[PDB]
Amino acid sequence: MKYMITSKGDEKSDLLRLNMIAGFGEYDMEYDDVEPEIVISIGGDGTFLSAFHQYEERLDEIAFIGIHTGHLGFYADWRPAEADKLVKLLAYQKVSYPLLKTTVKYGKEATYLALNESTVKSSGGPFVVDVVINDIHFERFRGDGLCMSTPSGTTAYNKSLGGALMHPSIEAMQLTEMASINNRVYRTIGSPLVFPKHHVVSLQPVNDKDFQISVDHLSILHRDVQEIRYEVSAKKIHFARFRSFPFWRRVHDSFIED
Amino acid sequence: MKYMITSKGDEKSDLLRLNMIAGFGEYDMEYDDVEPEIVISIGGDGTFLSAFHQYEERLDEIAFIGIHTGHLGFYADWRPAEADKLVKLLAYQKVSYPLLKTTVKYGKEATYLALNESTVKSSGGPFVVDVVINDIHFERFRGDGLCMSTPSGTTAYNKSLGGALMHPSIEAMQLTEMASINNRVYRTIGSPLVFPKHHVVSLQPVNDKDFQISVDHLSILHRDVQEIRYEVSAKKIHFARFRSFPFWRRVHDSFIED
Amino acid sequence: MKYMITSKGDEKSDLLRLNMIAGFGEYDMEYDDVEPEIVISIGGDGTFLSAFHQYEERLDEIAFIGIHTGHLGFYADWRPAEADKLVKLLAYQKVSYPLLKTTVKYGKEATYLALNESTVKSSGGPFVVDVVINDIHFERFRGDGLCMSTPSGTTAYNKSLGGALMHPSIEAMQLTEMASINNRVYRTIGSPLVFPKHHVVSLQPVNDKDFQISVDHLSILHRDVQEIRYEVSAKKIHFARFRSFPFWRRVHDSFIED
Amino acid sequence: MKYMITSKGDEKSDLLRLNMIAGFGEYDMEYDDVEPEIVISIGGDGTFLSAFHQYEERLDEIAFIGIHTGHLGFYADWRPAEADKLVKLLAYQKVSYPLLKTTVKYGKEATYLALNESTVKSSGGPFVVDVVINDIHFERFRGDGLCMSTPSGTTAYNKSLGGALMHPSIEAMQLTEMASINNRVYRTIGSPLVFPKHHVVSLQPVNDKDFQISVDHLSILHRDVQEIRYEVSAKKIHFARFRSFPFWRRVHDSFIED
Ligand SMILES: C#CCOC[C@H]1O[C@@H](n2cnc3c(N)ncnc32)[C@H](O)[C@@H]1O
Ligand SMILES: C#CCOC[C@H]1O[C@@H](n2cnc3c(N)ncnc32)[C@H](O)[C@@H]1O
Ligand SMILES: C#CCOC[C@H]1O[C@@H](n2cnc3c(N)ncnc32)[C@H](O)[C@@H]1O
Ligand SMILES: C#CCOC[C@H]1O[C@@H](n2cnc3c(N)ncnc32)[C@H](O)[C@@H]1O
Ligand SMILES: C#CCOC[C@H]1O[C@@H](n2cnc3c(N)ncnc32)[C@H](O)[C@@H]1O
Ligand SMILES: C#CCOC[C@H]1O[C@@H](n2cnc3c(N)ncnc32)[C@H](O)[C@@H]1O
Ligand SMILES: C#CCOC[C@H]1O[C@@H](n2cnc3c(N)ncnc32)[C@H](O)[C@@H]1O
Ligand SMILES: C#CCOC[C@H]1O[C@@H](n2cnc3c(N)ncnc32)[C@H](O)[C@@H]1O
Repeated sequence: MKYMITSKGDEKSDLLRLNMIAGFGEYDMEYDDVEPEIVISIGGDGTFLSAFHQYEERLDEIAFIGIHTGHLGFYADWRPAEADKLVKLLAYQKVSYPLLKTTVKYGKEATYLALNESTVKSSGGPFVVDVVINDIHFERFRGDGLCMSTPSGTTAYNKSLGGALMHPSIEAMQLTEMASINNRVYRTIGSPLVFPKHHVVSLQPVNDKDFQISVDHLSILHRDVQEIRYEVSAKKIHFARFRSFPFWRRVHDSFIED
Repeated sequence: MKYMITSKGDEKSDLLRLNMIAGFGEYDMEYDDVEPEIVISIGGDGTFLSAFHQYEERLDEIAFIGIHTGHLGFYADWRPAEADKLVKLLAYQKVSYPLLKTTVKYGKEATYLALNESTVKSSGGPFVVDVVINDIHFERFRGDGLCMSTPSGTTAYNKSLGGALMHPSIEAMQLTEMASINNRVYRTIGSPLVFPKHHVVSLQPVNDKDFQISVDHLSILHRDVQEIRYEVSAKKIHFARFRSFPFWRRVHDSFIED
Repeated sequence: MKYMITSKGDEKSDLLRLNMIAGFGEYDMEYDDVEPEIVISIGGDGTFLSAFHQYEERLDEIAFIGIHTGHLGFYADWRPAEADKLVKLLAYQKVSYPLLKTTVKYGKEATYLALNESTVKSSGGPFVVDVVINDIHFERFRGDGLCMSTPSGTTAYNKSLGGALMHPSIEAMQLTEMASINNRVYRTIGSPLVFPKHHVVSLQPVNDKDFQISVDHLSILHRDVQEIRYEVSAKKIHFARFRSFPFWRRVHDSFIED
Repeated sequence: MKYMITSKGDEKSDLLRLNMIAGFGEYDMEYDDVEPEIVISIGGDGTFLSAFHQYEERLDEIAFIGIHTGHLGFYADWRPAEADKLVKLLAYQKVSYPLLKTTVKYGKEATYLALNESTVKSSGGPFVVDVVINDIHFERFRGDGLCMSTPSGTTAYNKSLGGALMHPSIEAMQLTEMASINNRVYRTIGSPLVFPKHHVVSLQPVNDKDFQISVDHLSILHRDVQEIRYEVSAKKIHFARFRSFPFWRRVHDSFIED
């Protein structure tokens, strides 16, 4: 089976990568980083996020596995000490999580896939956008910005913004406010909003049309924007699971105690 | 078709009820408040909640309609001025929202259905419970209490507790904290948690076993509790809709401006 | 010097109390629990709160010291192992913290002093009060209740309600909301409010006049209430300090890590 | 008496300015925008903030007045229709509000005065700083940034970040978090913190030393920062008041209803 390994690039992770490669060498396994069917990420969640984006064009052909040699490592299912057990075991059931499609339109159009979230802020200056849900104008948002999160993303930036944590079996996206202004004149919903598949949330500029748009902690300035459009993707990320590690246990281990 | 009308019981609502009855009298419609197939509620959300509980044993045989003569009236789809249009029109498509099943166990067992939410607080004294998700211990909660909300309930008590607003097509329940203690010694997740169908959240007492349990703003003291169990119900509430009034528009009208 | 010791009443605390008494026996110190000048509390913050209320009529004659044999123990300045050092040292500078005066009026009048906070909730049923600041109507509050905190109280219930932590050298009181309803019809400030000395906050009933009123975790049902009035007290609690233990370090130790 | 008028620069504000000048022409009043003793700002809060910074070197010689022709206008005490009454009346008691001193140090040093707040964010990349209160390390902050607010600033950016509203007679500054990360590994206080005069809060970089620093909505990139230091200023802003318009009424009018 074709596979590749990414590494955080520190000494621990590179050696672990070389060892697993040596170990895969004792089985019918081909190292191919062009068309892998298995992608192993060794490092933190940042490393895992990079792996996902490195291969976001072949998501339906790939199953991902994360090994943690980072700090928090929330998409990690394995400690390094378990690495040889993993090479053997891999020589399994697939689990799918929902993703977020962002469409950015100008005056052509670009689309992006997120595993955690997509956010919008201004290119400096006040941020003001009209929020339109399924063609119906919902609110005019004034403030720092907005965050649209996938279910697995809900434990990340979304969480820090007061969003709910959402089991990844729920096909949804969640919109949270960053520092909205609310007074006599200006009004937002305040609460996070959870949208199902097939709902489209569109942000439309009011004055300024330059925005800093992020997808999974890669941030780009987009100029001359006419619309930013959010929807649950039809595409999913697939994980190879070799044992039960339930989402809520993963949440417990990362936030309550481990 | 068999139908009945509940009323908030003020002058406006009683007269409106009598008028619709007179109007139904001109069609093939039988007033039956034992086995209605249509239940019309005239009043606020409190009136609607009472109607739902009056008939919670025949939910699959009934389609509800709310007319607002109350204050906020969030489950209302009609203004009173539109009442004659409604009797005629009713002489339609059905829409279903998810419900919450609460199981309370002692040392037998009682179950309750909620349209908005179920909450737990102590019978006076400190509230401390162990929160167990799918048999796995998740956290020990210290504080004022906990709230488990349906999707349509998310705009109610849940909202005031910092919960996310959740489109009612999502089959889920949402758990929010009321004033949790968080220090060096005590730790909760903080964030709201959204659970899918088939997940079971169980609250288990630590010391005290007396709790004040609410279902939709009816509150009862339960003694000698061993467990409180939450799960998305298999049962649904059915609304008769005669026109499009999308959930997010309903949210916009109630919170942003109407 | 006249002194007394209260104890949490577990074995650890009673023995520690007996030992300090024996130790004070070797100095010019008289045990007097009617007119102590020093009040030593051995236990948690609950024990300390009880000590304060036991002697709230002689606050200007007393200096308090807390020893922690409890759990969190936030008003504690000493670990038990340091107890003999304390008896000797005590054989010192005084530090004063602000207090909250609550006035409850009927149809006579009762006043209460709080070290942590005073809260108001309804006697069951919806809670609705008009909030009047310095005779000017500020808001109509709908929700679970309200909390008025002293500076030292800000790390307690206030904190769980989203209040700010306030250095106790600031002569102020802080009002926080418990689960306020906010929609098209109903509106509260949302934010905590910090009031200086000489500002009076008055809660006035709208319909129901029965309230559950708490002062430092002692809760009483008050009937036929016309007004609840809050103001920074002219009275202060005095601590004996034998070493520097700054408030922010105390906050750090209790919430960040110790 | 020497005076000057700033204007938002729209037609309404310029004409109003010219009219007041004409009106001052009928009294013993000299227009001097180098050494005014009275500074009238005609526009919104942005206009008022600019006026304050235009003259921040002569704050003890000046009394400010705001006229609102803007949108919200929170530092405004007058509607335009009242302008002639103001010129006459001005032909009064002074009110002082506290200010925030920010010190930025490199490897020399710059100081800034704020009327609303000072914030710190990173120059792109993760923001991580050590927060040191009075030389004692309090927390390591990971997240979007931090906001230090004056009392009058508490109704502004601070409010949107969950800060408490603070009566401006309280000599204090308030620190609020922007989107802090909190998990198994990383921990912040969460709550806003209110500091008295003479307390020093120092932010110290961990890795990156480039920060975007704002003072009252003027934002500058500072490079090679060793420390950012916050303290209640010894300087105050003075308002000329011609009538009672209490802070809490000002809050009520701006947030609850006017
Ligand atoms: C800014 C910054 C870095 O902080 C990001 C933190 O969130 C973590 N993280 C990334 N993705 C997720 C995620 N999906 N859930 C929870 N935590 C996450 C990441 O490991 C790191 O601890
Ligand atoms: C680095 C790293 C891990 O991935 C970056 C993740 O950091 C998360 N993040 C970024 N900024 C913040 C933030 N301020 N608080 C919490 N999480 C954050 C966000 O989810 C992003 O995908
Ligand atoms: C306590 C109390 C009364 O306040 C309840 C408020 O919430 C409203 N309410 C009830 N159910 C819902 C609901 N499901 N969504 C939004 N608002 C709701 C009710 O109409 C009233 O305005
Ligand atoms: C009366 C009425 C309408 O229904 C009562 C609803 O009030 C809501 N509720 C009760 N207490 C609060 C509260 N404190 N804040 C907001 N909503 C509340 C809750 O959802 C309950 O079902
Ligand atoms: C309900 C309940 C018991 O929880 C109260 C918690 O708050 C603690 N506590 C009491 N007073 C304060 C206080 N003033 N500051 C911080 N924590 C406090 C008390 O020790 C306990 O940990
Ligand atoms: C027991 C004990 C210590 O003192 C009780 C303190 O508990 C605090 N408290 C009560 N309920 C809560 C609560 N739900 N969350 C946090 N603190 C709370 C409150 O400050 C009260 O004075
Ligand atoms: C970003 C941006 C513009 O929004 C700033 C909003 O806050 C208002 N504002 C400025 N200063 C204050 C202030 N000190 N208090 C309340 N509101 C304020 C300003 O008028 C405007 O409505
Ligand atoms: C423009 C203008 C009025 O002054 C700018 C003020 O906007 C406030 N501000 C900036 N960003 C936000 C924001 N996101 N939310 C609320 N207030 C904000 C902040 O207090 C700043 O001083």
